[PDB]
Amino acid sequence: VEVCVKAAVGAPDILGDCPFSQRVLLTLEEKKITYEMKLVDLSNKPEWFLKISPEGKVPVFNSGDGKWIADSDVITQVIEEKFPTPSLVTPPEYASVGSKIFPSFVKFLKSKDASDGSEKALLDELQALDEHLKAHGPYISGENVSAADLSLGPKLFHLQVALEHFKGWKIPENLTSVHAYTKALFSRESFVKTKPANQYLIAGWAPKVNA
Repeated sequence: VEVCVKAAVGAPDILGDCPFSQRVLLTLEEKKITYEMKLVDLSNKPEWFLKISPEGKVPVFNSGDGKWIADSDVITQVIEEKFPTPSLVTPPEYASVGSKIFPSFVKFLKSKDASDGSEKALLDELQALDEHLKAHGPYISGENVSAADLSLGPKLFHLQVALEHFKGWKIPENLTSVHAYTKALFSRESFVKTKPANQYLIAGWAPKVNA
């Protein structure tokens, strides 16, 4: 088992901040699968990587056969089929939970005009996630962590770190179910082992925020 993930911006021999690559890693960590992690510097991609990912995209996964798979959605489904135990299956009904939070965070983060509706749109998506988590918590599905949490968790981590750093913005205390969820998700062994260091997540966003 092998996976190519994004290396840290300015530190090519260190794990980077790709939220989709972290979703793959969280899945491998929760399922206790032995895997080789291959770090890819996206600013200076090597030859071995360009051969297996010609579009130059990460994550890219290998199950055992030399067949490299792209798209973290296909990758996590491939892992679930080949390694069904322990279960990470999220019921299809809760698949879309918190999906609009990440692009709304990115839109608000990149915003330089406070008079636009980017702060409100993001608050609405977070209010809707708190509603789901109050009715179906602590996680997206039951009391147990599932696939959808490993997709959303990293996206929420970027939201937390980047919005605190660049705008001094935090998720309101009003959303208790969201806070309980991030506190539980981020403190999990798998998350502690695969999260980028604050420094590297900021170095990842900095040129995008300033552009």
